[PDB]
Amino acid sequence: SYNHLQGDVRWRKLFSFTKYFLKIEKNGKVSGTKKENCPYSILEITSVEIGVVAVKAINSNYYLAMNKKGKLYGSKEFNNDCKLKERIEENGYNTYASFNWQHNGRQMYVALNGKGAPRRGQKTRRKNTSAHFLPMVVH
Amino acid sequence: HVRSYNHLQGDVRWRKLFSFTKYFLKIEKNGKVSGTKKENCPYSILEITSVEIGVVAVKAINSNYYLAMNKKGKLYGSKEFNNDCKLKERIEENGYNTYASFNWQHNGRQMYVALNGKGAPRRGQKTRRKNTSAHFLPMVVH
Repeated sequence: SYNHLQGDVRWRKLFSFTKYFLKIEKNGKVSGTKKENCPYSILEITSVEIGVVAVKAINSNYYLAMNKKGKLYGSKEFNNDCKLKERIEENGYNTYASFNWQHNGRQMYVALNGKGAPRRGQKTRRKNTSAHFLPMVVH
Repeated sequence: HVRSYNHLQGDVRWRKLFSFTKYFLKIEKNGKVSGTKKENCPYSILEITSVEIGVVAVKAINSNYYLAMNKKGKLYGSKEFNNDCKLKERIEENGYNTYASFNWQHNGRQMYVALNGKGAPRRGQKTRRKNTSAHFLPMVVH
């Protein structure tokens, strides 16, 4: 049984240009999967202010978060790590930066590497293919 | 220092192709090429086969058709492999893919496989590298 913050809700899968769907498993670990069918990849994205979202994995009940040190992790409770900057890019895809945390005046991104692992935020750049996401409507 | 490699061309790849217009590419029972929003349509399962460096053939497995475009720029399904089935597979800066006719250009400019907003096959000649319609992500099928 899931909840959301006050805001504009939409239901999506997030598929990286590294060709993984983002999921958070029952253990709160954040990974990619090739599985088009995976229920831990169904996300509720709610906009709470302009360009600011909280992304929750419905079927595990975790928020996609990133911490000061720049690790992706799953958070049971909403907190400041769960605020993300959603930038609708260029042509056809989105990026998700830490709202709260920078590295050397550089944004830190949610990214899935080529073997489907989460990246350490310090190593990520907006131009990266790992940090690009084609949202796909769930229903 | 010993390259290690992961995306070298050769081995077949079982994929769907997902347009940025938000449809999966299929070829029906009857060789008609279209997009679906359905995540589980068996006509959207493709076999992508490297024929030469820079060139692929795309085959809808469950209808036994190749994806093709003729000289007149018409995107169609083809039961036998021929030169209209040769496609330049190309990866753009942003990281999505384009598929263009190997043989057929128009105004010197190249012609792309493309699905529009209502997921209809686009007219060869009316496509541009730029176009959201002409961008795909392949997704793995198990």
